[PDB]
Amino acid sequence: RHTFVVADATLPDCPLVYASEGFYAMTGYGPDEVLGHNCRFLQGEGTDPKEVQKIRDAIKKGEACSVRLLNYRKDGTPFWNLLTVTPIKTPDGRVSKFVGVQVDVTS
Ligand SMILES: *[C@@]12=NC3=[C]C([C])=C([C])[C]=C3N([C][C]([O])[C]([O])[C]([O])[C]OP([O])([O])=O)C1=NC(=O)[N]C2=O
Repeated sequence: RHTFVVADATLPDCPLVYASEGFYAMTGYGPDEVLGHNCRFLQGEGTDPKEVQKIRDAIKKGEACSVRLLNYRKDGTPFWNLLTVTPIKTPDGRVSKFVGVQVDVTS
């Protein structure tokens, strides 16, 4: 199982512009509270700041990244998210969108 989202790299904070049907179902949020916002709303006090830093750098460098984060649902309950980010580039070498595949690997 996996979910899928899209971020807009032309905007400075990479706001999500499209989320799959499982993303809203897995996390507990709805489009009205997801679109236009950075994905970071899923994090909490248990999220490893070293792992978050890896995604922050790969987004600035415009390269791919894969991390294991402790994300939280809308009801505060935790789940473990195997996140993979991939830069989508235009022909001129510039990054237009970031794409994310989230897998709930809490087992
Ligand atoms: C999040 N998924 C997700 C999907 C995409 C396509 C991108 C680009 C990022 C994420 N994040 C990370 C978040 O947007 C942000 O980049 C990081 O928090 C690091 O930057 P900051 O400014 O916060 O230091 C995802 N983060 C999650 O926790 N869960 C995901 O599903």
